[PDB]
Amino acid sequence: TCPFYKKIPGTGFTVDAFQYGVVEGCTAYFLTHFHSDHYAGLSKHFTFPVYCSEITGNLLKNKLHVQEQYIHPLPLDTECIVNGVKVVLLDANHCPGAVMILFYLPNGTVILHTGDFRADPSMERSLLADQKVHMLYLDTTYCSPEYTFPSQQEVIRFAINTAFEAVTLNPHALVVCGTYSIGKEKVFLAIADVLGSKVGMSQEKYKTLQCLNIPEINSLITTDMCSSLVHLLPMMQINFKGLQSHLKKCGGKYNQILAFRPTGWTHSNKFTRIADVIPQTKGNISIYGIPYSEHSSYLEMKRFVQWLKPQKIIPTVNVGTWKSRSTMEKYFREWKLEAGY
Ligand code: NI
Repeated sequence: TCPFYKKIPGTGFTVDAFQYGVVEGCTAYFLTHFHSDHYAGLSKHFTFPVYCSEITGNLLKNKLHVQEQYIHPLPLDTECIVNGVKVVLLDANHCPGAVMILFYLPNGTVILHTGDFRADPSMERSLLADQKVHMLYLDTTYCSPEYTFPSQQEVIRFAINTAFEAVTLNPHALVVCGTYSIGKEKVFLAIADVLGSKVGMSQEKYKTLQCLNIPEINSLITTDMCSSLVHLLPMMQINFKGLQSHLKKCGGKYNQILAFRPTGWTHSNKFTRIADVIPQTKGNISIYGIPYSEHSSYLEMKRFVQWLKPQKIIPTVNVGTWKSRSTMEKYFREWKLEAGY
């Protein structure tokens, strides 16, 4: 049974609600992005209308084989009428194809559903600037002040400088980057660009990347591992055992691996500056954990919400415990008292 925070009142609509069977009253199923916790339940046998971005719709058709007649892609930043209700899709600054949804209810209520997002000041000049929002369905993944991390630009600068240093010292080092979903593609694309290489990967991952509308992608990626000195591997193989095994397969081309694990936040963030980050090393293998986030930090979240001044907030993440829910409600009331709405 579908929970309340996935239903849009006054409509036939749900958001990211594919794992509950046929939801009573639902005439259109929105999907904010192509991450498994959100698409859970979609397959080629789905027969209701799915509304989403063009990029999400490429992935539904090619990766999950959803039939074309049930895929309804909408352009961003454009007023669209769906089943008699005005909606707008906005870039969420999450993974490729990720959106926020603005719903203009027939009674005059305006609702914003952020999906998963990384709040940015640039959102304060989208179509959000123009009008008031009564209800906010908020990605609260890192809704606590201990959650700090650097800008994505600082993290990419660290990774580029680390990779270029290592490979210039040893032209025989291979760079490996972990992945387990879409998102965070800048990590491996920025490193391959500094090294003058294409990124090498499995056929399954190449196919996924080919759905993302990234400009000049055929110039940047390949399935020919032998021609590439930046390889992608599943995240589960980014450990000393899995990397050793991989280096065996490379036919004595390389004698060292430098590997990156983009994580979200980790508690080493509460002590260490990005500049000061060091790897774990075993012999000729080094592994860096880098804090590349596609979700708001606490401070970014707070800034966005204080600017928007919603009347009510409904969290969509960390909702399963009373301690989580009570923590989040306390921060929402602080933010409202400090800003005066
Ligand atoms: Ni996500």
